[PDB]
Amino acid sequence: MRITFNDVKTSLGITESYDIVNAIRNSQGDNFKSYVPLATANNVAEVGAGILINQTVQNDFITSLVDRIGLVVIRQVSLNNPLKKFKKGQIPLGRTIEEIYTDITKEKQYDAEEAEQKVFEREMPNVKTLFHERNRQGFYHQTIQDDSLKTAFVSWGNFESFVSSIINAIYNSAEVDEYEYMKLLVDNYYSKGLFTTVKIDEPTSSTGALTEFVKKMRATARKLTLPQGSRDWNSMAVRTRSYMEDLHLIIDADLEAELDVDVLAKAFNMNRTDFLGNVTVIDGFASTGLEAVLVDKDWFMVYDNLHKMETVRNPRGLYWNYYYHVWQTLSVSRFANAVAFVSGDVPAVTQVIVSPNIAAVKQGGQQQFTAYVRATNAKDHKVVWSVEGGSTGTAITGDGLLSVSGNEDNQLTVKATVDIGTEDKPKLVVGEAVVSIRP
Amino acid sequence: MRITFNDVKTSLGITESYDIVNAIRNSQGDNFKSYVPLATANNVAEVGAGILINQTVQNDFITSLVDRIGLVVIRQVSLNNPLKKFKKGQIPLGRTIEEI
Amino acid sequence: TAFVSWGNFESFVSSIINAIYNSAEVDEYEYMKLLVDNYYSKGLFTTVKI
Amino acid sequence: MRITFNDVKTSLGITESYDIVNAIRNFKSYVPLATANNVAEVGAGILINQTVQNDFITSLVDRIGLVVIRQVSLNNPLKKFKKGQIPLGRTIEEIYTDITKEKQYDAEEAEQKVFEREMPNVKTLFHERNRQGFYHQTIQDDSLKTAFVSWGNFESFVSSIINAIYNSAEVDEYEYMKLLVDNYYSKGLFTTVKIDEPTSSTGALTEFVKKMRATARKLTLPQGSRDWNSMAVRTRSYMEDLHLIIDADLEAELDVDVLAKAFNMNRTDFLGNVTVIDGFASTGLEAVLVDKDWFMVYDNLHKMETVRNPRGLYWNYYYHVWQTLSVSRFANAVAFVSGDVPAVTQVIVSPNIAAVKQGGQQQFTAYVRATNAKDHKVVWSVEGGSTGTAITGDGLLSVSGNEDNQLTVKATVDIGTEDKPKLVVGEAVVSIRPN
Amino acid sequence: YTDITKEKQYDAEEAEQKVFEREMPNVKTLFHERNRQGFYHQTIQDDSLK
Repeated sequence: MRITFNDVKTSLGITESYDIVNAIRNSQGDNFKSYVPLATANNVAEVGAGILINQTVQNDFITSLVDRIGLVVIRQVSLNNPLKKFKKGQIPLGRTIEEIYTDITKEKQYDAEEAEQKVFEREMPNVKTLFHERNRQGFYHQTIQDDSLKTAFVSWGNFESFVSSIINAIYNSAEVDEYEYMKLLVDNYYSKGLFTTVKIDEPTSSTGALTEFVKKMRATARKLTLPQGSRDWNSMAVRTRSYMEDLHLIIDADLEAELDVDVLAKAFNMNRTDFLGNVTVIDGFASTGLEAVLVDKDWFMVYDNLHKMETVRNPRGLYWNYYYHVWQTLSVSRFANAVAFVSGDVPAVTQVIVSPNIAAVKQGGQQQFTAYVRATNAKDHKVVWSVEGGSTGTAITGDGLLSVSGNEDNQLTVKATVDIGTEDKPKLVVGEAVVSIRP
Repeated sequence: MRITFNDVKTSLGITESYDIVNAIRNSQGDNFKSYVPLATANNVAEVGAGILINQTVQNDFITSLVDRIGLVVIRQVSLNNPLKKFKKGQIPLGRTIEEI
Repeated sequence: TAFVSWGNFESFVSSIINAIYNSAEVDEYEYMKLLVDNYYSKGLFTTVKI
Repeated sequence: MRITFNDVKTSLGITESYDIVNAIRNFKSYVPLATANNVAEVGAGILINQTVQNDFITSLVDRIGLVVIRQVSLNNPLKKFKKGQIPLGRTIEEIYTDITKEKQYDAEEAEQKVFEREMPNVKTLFHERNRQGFYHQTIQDDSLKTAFVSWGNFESFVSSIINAIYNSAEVDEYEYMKLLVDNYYSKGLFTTVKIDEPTSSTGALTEFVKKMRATARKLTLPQGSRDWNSMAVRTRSYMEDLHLIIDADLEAELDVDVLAKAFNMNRTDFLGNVTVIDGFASTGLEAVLVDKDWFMVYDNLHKMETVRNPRGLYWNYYYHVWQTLSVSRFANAVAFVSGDVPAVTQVIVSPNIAAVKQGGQQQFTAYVRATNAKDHKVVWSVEGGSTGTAITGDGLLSVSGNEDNQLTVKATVDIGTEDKPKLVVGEAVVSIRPN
Repeated sequence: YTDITKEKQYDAEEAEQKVFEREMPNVKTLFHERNRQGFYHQTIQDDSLK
């Protein structure tokens, strides 16, 4: 803090377009003739945008005196994140979160004669497990020199207001960072190819395309909220069900404005041609083809583990250091429905899911695996099964039944692949599942 | 009898589209510029989707179950059928119904 | 021994029971749909062309 | 060394959990006072905010660590050499009265002198050695948040934060004792006995045991020996007060018995009088046999002080221990070396410091610590510098008048040859006063 | 497990430069485990209960 700034013009970062002063002066029947009768239109023109640096100016009457500052104003701002309503509870102690899902079973036929030797036969349930771990640890650092900051203020109220604004800046930064972190999750999920993809033409090309997108969204929501459920909209391929009141559609402002200008302001019975679930508007996604994302309330699995503030004082320098530490867990659940609604170029098959992903079997035994292909078209894609564990005597039938030999003891990997490319241009989509064996 | 899972990566249930980490890395004023101020984004993107299984201290009978469980959530769903209004009552005794 | 609380164990057992009941519901829905499909397959419906 | 909750529970007048910290302390209206099975509530109350967290952790570590470590470091096996705080006005000076015979009863001789004094108390100065250091350790916030899950986690945390410091300190005590013994031997105030590599063969072992037994029985003579100790003082000591510091390999080679039979103890009371170290690392020293009161230690202070890093989310607690170690000059101490030590170890002048007038005389006697059975001659010199002040061959020095410089009586014994790059010199200081 | 080390000499001149320093890692390791589970079982007759 040293006041040495001499000969600074009030034109630092300004690149004028047409020099309003000359435009007004050389006006003969132009649009600027309105400003001709103004007595002082040059000082206003040259000062009305504000000046970044001020200099001491003497008084008009007595040049010994200096003009002084009459008013000082301090601006305040408060920023929030509209996704905060998606946050889950709090986990003070712990690092990981465990998620368990149980699936439906199969029906057998009643046979009393065969029931007299299979009373104690057992049939294990179908259970799937998912894990999440804490993945964000950060802090914000600020310093305040209260004693050295007293020469710039005349009123204790203004001094306190400035200090309060400095403190609030940390919270604003934390809110912005939290919003960015939460919005990165959808882009990461789309980049991993775990969304269920619905192909649309374009939300902006034509009103017909926009209304086709609306129709597709309504059909998808109706299919999602069915009492019997469906294993077609979750990455784990489990028979699950969703409720209409828990469905959230995230779109952007351009799409919202185009929709309510084109299809809502010109349609009678507007309730039959609009969105169904809860509607959220953000500032667009980072993905190329993403237009609108339809998710379940339980899709978000974000938790906060630490939120604390610590202050230290320097006696030699007379200043306070403030540290704001934030620790969080950011992840999403694969047991909930999630639709992407892509409008660009989409491959024929997005992923292949093998229903048993981890399984432990004995030295000699058979295990059945099922595969689901997420195709974006109505075409049927065949699935090729293989196992590569490096052991001789184990083999997988084309139906996905793997029989393991007891001669060797090592981990096995099971692959179900499809070919979505053309001849001489093999494009492969592979779904992997690992098998352990007990000796 | 001992069972364990090793030499397994958390990408078997992943079909990479555009490698969001690399996209963030090679960004020049694009739509991905909003994530630059984030100090720790790679760690978040690593386990953004969720890990099916990891390599830590784990139990034996059930799959994985890291020792530091911290919090366990179990979710239940109820499935119903929409045609149940068309069902009639019960026949405790007898086999055949005659309609005249 | 898998869980450290009785609530988790009872929730797991209740989840298994709920899975059984959901399987029964799905099966009866599929059977009632199979009734209609079989009736159509036997040609006993009155057909209208669209 | 394997400290668990039992040691702290018996050191403090408590049973299981306690609310001493929050009772002493605002702090009270943050944490519940219940000592019941509830641990989540007290954990939340402690961790509600950083001020309460810091206050609780600081009070806990400081007070509890100081009290527990002070009460558990005084029960170590080497506690009989451990005294309390240093006494006020110790004057760092040793005074001892030499034993002598009894004067025969005689009225005729007594009537001439009744105000006569008896003897100077051969004062000397303590041999001191100061020690001061710190250990310090760090504790994270993670393994304080994850310590209120159950009441046993809290006690495990306390044991963990005490055990490291206690182990390091008790390990370092032995090293300091070994260094003090090495320094004393290097100064050479020990009286030496020559042995021949007791681990070289089996006959050397029994010869060494016999030498130890003979030396101990000579030390514990009821009448007095005067042959031992850093100066001829003619003291005696009990057999139950002798302590043996022996090398680890020699101790392993020797058996538990017969070594105890050399004394009057029987194993159970003998293992408390033997200290084992991993090598003396001083020439050919094997085992040192000293009196109980030969070595003492006074604890100047013990302190615990903590600081917190808000940028790193952790604490550092430093434990400072300062104490002084003293060895007496009037106690019995035998070196028991095996090497090529000289025939004569040290020559000691009995009168030591003296104060004489300008026309007086003084008698000095010299004691030579010889490791062999031969005899050696001692020569006397006056040093100083004056006229008429001289010492005869028998140690009688007469001072002539009109003298002011302080003189030093010097006794020299030589065990050399035609070339003599070796002299054993003992010095006495005589101060002259004007009559 | 925490290791045992010799103390640092007391010196304010060197102490004034580092007061927030840690000491050492605590050489953590994982336990060597082996679990067992079995049964013995026996029978009892009604005769040697009567």
